[PDB]
Amino acid sequence: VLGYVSDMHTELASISQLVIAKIETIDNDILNKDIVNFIMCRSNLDNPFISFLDTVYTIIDQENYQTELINSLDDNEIIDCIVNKFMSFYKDNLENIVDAIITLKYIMNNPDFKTTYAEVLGSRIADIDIKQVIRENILQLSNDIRERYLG
Repeated sequence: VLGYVSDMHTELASISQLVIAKIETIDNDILNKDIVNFIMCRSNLDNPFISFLDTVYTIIDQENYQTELINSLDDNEIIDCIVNKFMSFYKDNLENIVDAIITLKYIMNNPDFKTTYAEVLGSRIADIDIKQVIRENILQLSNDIRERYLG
């Protein structure tokens, strides 16, 4: 659309390499604000991890389906989803963390659920510390995403 030179295999390889090259230059508090902003559809694509997330979101390409699905959920089901996905931030699996962030973005794409839950999500994301889990796992996760979603 705007800003991919080549295919998504190249894009994922290249952006995952940029994340590993730059993740030490990004302060944790700034990383977490950038994650919140991505979830709320105010991406800063200059943060390579947020460019990674945006690329993965685009590759998955399920925004319309997940919107319809999330519309069918009640508040109890959404609370369950939020609590379930949030715990990934405290664990050592990056794939789950990336899934959590993207799921939260889908949920914040629903204006009722954004109104109810955006403040608490912003407050709790501020307390996470995921830089080591990104470092340790991003290259592999890039390969796993290529294998699963691309040709």
